[PDB]
Amino acid sequence: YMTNGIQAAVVEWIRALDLEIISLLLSRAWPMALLATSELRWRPTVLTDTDNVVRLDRRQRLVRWDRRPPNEIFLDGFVPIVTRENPDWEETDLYGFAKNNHPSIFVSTTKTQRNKKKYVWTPRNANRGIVYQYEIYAPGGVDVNDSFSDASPWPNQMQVAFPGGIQNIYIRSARELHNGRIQRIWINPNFLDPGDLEPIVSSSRTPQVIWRMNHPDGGHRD
Ligand SMILES: NC(=O)c1ccc[n+]([C@@H]2O[C@H](COP(=O)([O-])OP(=O)(O)OC[C@H]3O[C@@H](n4cnc5c(N)ncnc54)[C@H](O)[C@@H]3O)[C@@H](O)[C@H]2O)c1
Repeated sequence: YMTNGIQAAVVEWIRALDLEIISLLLSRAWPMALLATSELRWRPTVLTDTDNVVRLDRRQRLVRWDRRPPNEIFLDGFVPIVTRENPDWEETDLYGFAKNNHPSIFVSTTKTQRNKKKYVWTPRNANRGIVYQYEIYAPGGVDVNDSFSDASPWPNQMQVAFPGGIQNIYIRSARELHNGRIQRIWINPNFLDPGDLEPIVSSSRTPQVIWRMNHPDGGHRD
């Protein structure tokens, strides 16, 4: 099948490499028992979504929970923790990323479960402090559950991994939560719109704000 692969990556050395080389780095540490049953499943250009409707990869609504504010995220995109050119095998492994998540080349996201009224996997401390729920509409990425199947360590997370990061042009919006209570919905003006996307999930009470570089209210964190 055809896949955009690492089109969303912000790290330059991952962006330059061939998909077979990046695929090797993700799968090289997999045990023989895992290799027998599992395959490295990149999200295809046309995929079956969580509500069993066939959509393009860029129309699958992904989400990333993060405590960093819009002034970081809409400026730089999502940069992974490990960006160096010669990482360890633990830092490039998809299975260890899925199982443990120690500092790695991947940026984790979760799929919108559209069969359950746009539910997403929520971390336990989402309602503590200042937290942002970033809305992502990106190409490529590695589907974790499709890859490992029954051997997927935490399938409730519904992970789509992005080795080398996610560019800021694929992030549409961000819901600013203060102790699990919505304050604002940030709008990314540099979002490359693929068309046919549903409206941003918002009440009449919640004020929507268009972001710019060094926004006055756009750098709130713990
Ligand atoms: N982020 C999500 O919404 C999401 C989605 C699905 C699964 N998970 C799982 O939940 C757990 C938590 O993941 P996570 O996303 O918080 O882990 P992470 O490695 O992305 O980051 C851990 C901490 O580092 C910060 N951080 C990340 N990249 C940074 C950078 N470049 N510079 C500075 N700080 C940076 C994050 O804000 C966070 O506080 C993992 O097991 C992950 O697999 C998370």
